[PDB]
Amino acid sequence: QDISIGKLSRLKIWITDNHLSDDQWSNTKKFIIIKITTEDGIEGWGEAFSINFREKGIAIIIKELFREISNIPNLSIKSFYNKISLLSDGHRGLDFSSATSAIEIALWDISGKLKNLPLNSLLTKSPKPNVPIYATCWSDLKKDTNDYLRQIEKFYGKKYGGIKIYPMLDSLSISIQFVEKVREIVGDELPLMLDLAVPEDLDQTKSFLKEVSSFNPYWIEEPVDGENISLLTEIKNTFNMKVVTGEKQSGLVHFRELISRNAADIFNPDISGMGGLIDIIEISNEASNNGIFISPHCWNSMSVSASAMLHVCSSIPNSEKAEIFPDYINFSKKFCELPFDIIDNKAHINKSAGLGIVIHEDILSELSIYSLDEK
Amino acid sequence: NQDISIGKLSRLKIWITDNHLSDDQWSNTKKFIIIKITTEDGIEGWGEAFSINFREKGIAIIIKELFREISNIPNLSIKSFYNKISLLSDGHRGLDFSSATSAIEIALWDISGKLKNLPLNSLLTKSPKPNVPIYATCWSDLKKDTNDYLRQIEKFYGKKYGGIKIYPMLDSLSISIQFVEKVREIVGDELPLMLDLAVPEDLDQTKSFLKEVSSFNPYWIEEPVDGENISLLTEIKNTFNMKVVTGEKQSGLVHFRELISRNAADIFNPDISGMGGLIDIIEISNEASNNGIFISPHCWNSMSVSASAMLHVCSSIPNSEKAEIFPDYINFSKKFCELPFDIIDNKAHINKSAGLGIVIHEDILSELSIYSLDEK
Ligand SMILES: [Mg+2]
Ligand SMILES: [Mg+2]
Ligand SMILES: [Mg+2]
Repeated sequence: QDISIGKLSRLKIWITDNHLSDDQWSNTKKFIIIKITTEDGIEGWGEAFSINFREKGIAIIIKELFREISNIPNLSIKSFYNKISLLSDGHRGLDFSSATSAIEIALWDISGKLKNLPLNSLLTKSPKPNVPIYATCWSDLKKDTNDYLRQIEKFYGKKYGGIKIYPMLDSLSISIQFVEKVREIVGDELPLMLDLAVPEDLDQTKSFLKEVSSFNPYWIEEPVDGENISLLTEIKNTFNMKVVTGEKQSGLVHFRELISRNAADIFNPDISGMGGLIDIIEISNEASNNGIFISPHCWNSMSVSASAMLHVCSSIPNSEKAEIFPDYINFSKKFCELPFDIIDNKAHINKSAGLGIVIHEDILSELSIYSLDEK
Repeated sequence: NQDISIGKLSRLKIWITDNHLSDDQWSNTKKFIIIKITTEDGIEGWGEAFSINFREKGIAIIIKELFREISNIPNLSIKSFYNKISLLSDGHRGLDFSSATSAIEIALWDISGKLKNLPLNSLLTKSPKPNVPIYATCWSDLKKDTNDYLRQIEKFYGKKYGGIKIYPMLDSLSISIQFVEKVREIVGDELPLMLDLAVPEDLDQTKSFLKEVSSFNPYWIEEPVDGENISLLTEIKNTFNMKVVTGEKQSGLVHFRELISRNAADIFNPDISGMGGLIDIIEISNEASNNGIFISPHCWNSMSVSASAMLHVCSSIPNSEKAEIFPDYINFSKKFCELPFDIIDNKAHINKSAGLGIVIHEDILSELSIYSLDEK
């Protein structure tokens, strides 16, 4: 992190268009992927957590930050981090944190290349070679319950380390019947994660959690808004179930308040959304000292973001299962020779330098709706 | 009144002002982000986003994208706008986005005021206060000694504002205290003197300062700790017998509801152009009121569109505290805006024009701008 990178010379940004999967399950979100090249010709890849209607705004922020840091002759990951601290002056938000994550991730990739080390080897002496994963089952398109059940059975056959579903439906009985039907497929052994996605009615959430405990969910994600610290503590303390929060927030101070208030058991900040890897690792360590696990959120491409997450999870003692969107794999494969492979419940990651990213830029450009290249 | 039908939107203009020297060369003005939306029926509304260094163009691009999405909604209103924002954001917030939606919502309020031929405060409550108590913030980004601040504080004193806010955390505890002491000597014992600690890195310095400063009777203590560290805010509020202010760097209803739940502050100061919009500022003002908490909107923005929205909001709530002005931004803002209020001693007097009462000379605003966007 104190590795001298030198001066930055070039920035390219792609924003991919939405793409319908071959099986028609879902459309990909627009991804924001960046490549930074140093004066010495070293390339690093980054990815920003993309947010609907804000992708171009995030990309513009990245370009403005790049301009500001690009003539710093002794840039390092740490000095970038410190410059951002100064510039930001305590004004925080997800869009800004996504922009800084993309740049910082690229600097980590470059630093790996400079040391001839995979990112996980930069982070710890003895990283884990295989990373437990789980699969998220979600679509942007309207589905009926049987549509989901069919997709879930497909996931079950792949032998992922777990499956995450979104069970908050039109009514309590329908929601719990969905959970029961999923259990009919996966059995009682498989980690089954439940993403409640911040239900608007707290009483509906309380009834659901009262009714679902018999199905032994592996975790309960976002039962209330992440800034509702008091209700997270209450929920966590009322039900015996592991509470996950963090995907929609960023910055150390928020997560330190979650720790102080015993508000969650697992944090899931987005790998490309927290602000960068320095803060992901720092909160991972603090969490580990307080019995909290880290399961980075990764609603991003299965290329750059996914590699960053796998490296981080392989480097920390308190990782939980890492998030995969199987329906995003084939699209990511179009332009990226992926630096990992999935065998049953684990991803085996690159031992090559940095993030191990090999992207066919011509294809990435073909798939993009917006771009930037800037010396 | 949030149901007032606005219709389809036809045009967006955005200006981002360059930095300029403020009045009497006291500071550089920050870059401002001011927007004008024109509806299909030809009604013009003005908004302003809370601008953030290196993010100004990013914020403008977000406003532009939001505008495109909402411009074809035939039966658009403040309410349907608010609901649409809630749907598309899906709990992803942050200051930049909240600044973008503030600017658009504020413009829709201006439009709504114009459609009813009523000033905004009259849309907000039946019987608004015509006058709004204010206080002046003394802050500069230019290099000065304590002496330069003192002469500026004499100037402000002369102006008979409702209060003066200073930033007293200097090189050391005793230099910080000396500064507060000298200020109190200039302004006398009666004047509200507010202290903005600006989130000191070292909690021990903060505690030592607050222990020594209490004898100077500060009116309030602003941001003694990070606004997201609710645990520490409560600890500070519980330790000292001084009013605690927080909120300027946060947005969204949920965080402020948590602060209320936790009795974590005495006054909230979300920025008028940063909270997300007026609906949310008013909603939190009402909840705060029920809990004995006052609202003093933060306004580090132009003294044109943002200041007018702030004054209209403050005039319409029963639990307003003194409203923030940057005196050095007043004549700068006067370059392009015939301001819709007059500061008379300790109170800003709102005019009776429809909506926010904005009269802006766009060619002057353009001349002062580093960036601009014009969208159909
Ligand atoms: Mg989730
Ligand atoms: Mg604990
Ligand atoms: Mg302040």
